[PDB]
Amino acid sequence: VRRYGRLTRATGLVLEATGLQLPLGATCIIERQDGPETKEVESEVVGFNGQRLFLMPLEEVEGILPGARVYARKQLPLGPALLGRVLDGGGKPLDGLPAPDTLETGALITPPFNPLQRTPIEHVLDTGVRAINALLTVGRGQRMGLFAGSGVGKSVLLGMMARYTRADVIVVGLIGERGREVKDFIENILGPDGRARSVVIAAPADVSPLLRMQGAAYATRIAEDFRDRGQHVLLIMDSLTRYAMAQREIALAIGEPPATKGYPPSVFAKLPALVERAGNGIHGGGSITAFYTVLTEGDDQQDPIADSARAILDGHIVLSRRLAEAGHYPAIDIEASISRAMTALITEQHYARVRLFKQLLSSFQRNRDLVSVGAYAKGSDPMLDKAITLWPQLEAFLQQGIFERADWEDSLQALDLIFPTV
Repeated sequence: VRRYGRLTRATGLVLEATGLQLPLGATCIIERQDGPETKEVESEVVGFNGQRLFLMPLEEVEGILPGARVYARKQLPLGPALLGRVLDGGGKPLDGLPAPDTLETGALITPPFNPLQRTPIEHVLDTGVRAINALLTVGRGQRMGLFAGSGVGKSVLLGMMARYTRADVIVVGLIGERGREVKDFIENILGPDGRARSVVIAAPADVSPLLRMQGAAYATRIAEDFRDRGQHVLLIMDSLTRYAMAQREIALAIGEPPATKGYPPSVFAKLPALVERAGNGIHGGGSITAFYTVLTEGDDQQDPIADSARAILDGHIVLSRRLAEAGHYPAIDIEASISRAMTALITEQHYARVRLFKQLLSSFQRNRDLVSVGAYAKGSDPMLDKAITLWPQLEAFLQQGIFERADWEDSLQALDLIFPTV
């Protein structure tokens, strides 16, 4: 037995149901009769505003009859059974295998650690990426952003980290990415070794904005669960840009007006609340380190999503167009990226070499527009002499092949040889 309600109006995307009341954000089911049988169509309460129950379908609604019945009916699969699997925001398998054999589930919500109980970032996370490990050290429990436009190697970089980072588990949220790129990322970027050590939640661009939202919430809840079992997790969220776009579509459909770049206020309450769930746990246990991607429109630090992102993350790695078109991969712009936790994580012997790397790096690039003429009479500005001389070595220190693993030790060992006397 249940407490029904019924679908009164269906004049647009948002439906209206009467004789039922559920809290904002809740899975309401609308019945449609396929001849004699009965099938269920999922919807989500997007507003119980004193007027009626507003429903937004996660599915196709063709079939539903006027005054169709509606009722409530959330839990989701959680645990080791998720490893090597590819599910959607709801947990439905997307890889062909049968739903994970649970025996343990959980609400996608669940309260967060007080920003007090979290253990402070004190350990380095081996990203397996030399440039990051050496010049932008990432701590365990750090929240990083990856800023890149299309076509610069963002996906391939996420693939290197998903394959080499020294974590217990990797959970990848592919929110709003195009279907063929999702498929390509799972099959060609991650491979069989990357898949086996991770959990991939896919909610592609062509899917319901609600499913994309829920998809981001689900990958995060899974990382939280692994964290609660004492596991050190690497959370890859691709992309905050799409998570925000999803929220914009949902907010505009329910009347919320835009506040900034056409984005409603609620979008800026959703970003912080999402990344906030990542970060160290009460240590003795596990942690969550994460990378949140942000799409750059030909380089723009005016874009609100990007601006907002830079403000709540513990640093960020910028991928450069010019380094990409020039064959420089990973296309990491070291001058434009930073890691807040680095100096606290690395010895001064190491950090000294880092500052020096940045120095010789800058002096050679701006000056790279004046020496390709003959105007540079080498012998002056020793900084530049020790710049181009070591250049070929540093460009090759930065550059890393897709299947080359740059260990932490390997990275330092490599930096200690290009720079000083250990």
